[PDB]
Amino acid sequence: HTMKIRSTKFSILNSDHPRIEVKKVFSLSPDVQVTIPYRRFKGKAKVYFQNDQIQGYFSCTDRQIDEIKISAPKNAPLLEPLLDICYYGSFIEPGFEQTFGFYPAGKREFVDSFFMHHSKDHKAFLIHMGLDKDLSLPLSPELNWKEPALSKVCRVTELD
Repeated sequence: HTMKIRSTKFSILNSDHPRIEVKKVFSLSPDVQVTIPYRRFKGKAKVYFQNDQIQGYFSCTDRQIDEIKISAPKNAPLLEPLLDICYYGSFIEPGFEQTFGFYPAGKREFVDSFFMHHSKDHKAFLIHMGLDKDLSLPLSPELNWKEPALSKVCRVTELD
């Protein structure tokens, strides 16, 4: 049932369809290509996640996150599990349909690149969700839980 990405555990609570594999082909030249498959959702899904003392669920439609609900310690840095969620759904680029600015050799490399790149700069997550003027929302743009800021990550709230 359960899957793991790095230290984050995932359990699908419900979903329209089983997860699908996309076999993405990158062309290096007319007669040389690299195929790097990735998994994603077709239609709707609601998925539980857990990483040590952080947990919650997200809802998505295809490759768009619709909401995330979280329980975590005050001031917890949520970058790591949030990138694990992003990987699990193929929610942000680069790393799925887009390369990191050079041709990838295969999946192992492409996964390592994803976590290096987006850990150094996670702006793709902020762009995916959007930023909100509603300062009552819990997630700061640096992805720290309940940190004050002049904007907050859209559609990320505390668990009921």
